[PDB]
Amino acid sequence: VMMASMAIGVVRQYPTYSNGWANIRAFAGGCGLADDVLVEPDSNAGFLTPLPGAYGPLGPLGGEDPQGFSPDGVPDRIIAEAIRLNNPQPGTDYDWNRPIKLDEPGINGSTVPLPYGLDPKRVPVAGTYSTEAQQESRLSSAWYELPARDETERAAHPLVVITAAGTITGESVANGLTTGQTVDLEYATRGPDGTLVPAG
Repeated sequence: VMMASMAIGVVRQYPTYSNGWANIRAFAGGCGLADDVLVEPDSNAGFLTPLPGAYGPLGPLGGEDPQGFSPDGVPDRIIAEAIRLNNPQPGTDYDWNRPIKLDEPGINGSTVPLPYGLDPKRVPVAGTYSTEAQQESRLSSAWYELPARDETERAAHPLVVITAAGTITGESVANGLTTGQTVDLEYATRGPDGTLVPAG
């Protein structure tokens, strides 16, 4: 049971990091998790550019009909990848003790502290948190573009990331399919005469 429990992980996790693949790679001069863990040096690089215009109420992520999505709807001092408590804790971050609403609304009239070092003067956050008027909300962005087809960047960019908070559904490994609110993204293609069709 033990042998087949540790011999199935090496097969299910191949490639990527496994306890028996790192040791084999160690003969070739490879690290452990320091190789199979990608890090983002500048966390505000990318941020695909929308093509169209006529977007007044919110940024180009509010789309044409943002109903219920306000630039300043975010609860009290939420932080990155942690639960902010009232009393302190041993190894907290700097985000545990910061002003609730930073001044100088950046690009979207928002005064919300952004995580990961995303400068608010370039990142248009738009959430749904109302203390009094709980109306039903939905959002649709302005067809953010996507890079080229040469696949030389598609091999090195194996992700499209959206920084989000709230109670997202997602799907993890330690918990499985978690339920919540739909936040997914839909892609498109240029099938008809210069027109994107939403499918997928």
